[PDB]
Amino acid sequence: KPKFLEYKTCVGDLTVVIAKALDEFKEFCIVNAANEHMTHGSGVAKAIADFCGLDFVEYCEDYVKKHGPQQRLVTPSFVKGIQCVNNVVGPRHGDNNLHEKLVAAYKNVLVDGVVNYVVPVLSLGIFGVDFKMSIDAMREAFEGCTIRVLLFSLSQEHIDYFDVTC
Repeated sequence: KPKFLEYKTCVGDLTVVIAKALDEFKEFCIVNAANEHMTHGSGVAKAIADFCGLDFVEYCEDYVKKHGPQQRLVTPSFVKGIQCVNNVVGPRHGDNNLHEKLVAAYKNVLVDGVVNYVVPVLSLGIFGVDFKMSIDAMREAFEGCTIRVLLFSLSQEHIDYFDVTC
């Protein structure tokens, strides 16, 4: 574990992010910005499902079959060095108290025993959410945690905002 919370950033395709995490963390959890049926049909979820492959997709599929929709689901990754995938569902369309719900979503990123995380900016498609709200909520959620977090995005704007709020 690190002595204090440590952040890294990466602006790039998931392949770049994962190469960086493999090199710099060695082992880590990847966070997926999931939906409650864990179907991975667009956005970063599609990228993660593409990267991790059919055993990952089928694990998610089978779990939701047995247990119904989920708001958080930690699965095998089927990729060397990726300790697990933590599939986190943020707030819903029409939800109130978005900052609160975003904070909860980022707190749901933590996985027992895991120290290193690769984390996307959650919930940008949700009515009422913007990346500044989301990154602020992330910082609130992780404050005091002795973990390493690689924040990633395709958008430099996002990481710039992270950088200025350090």
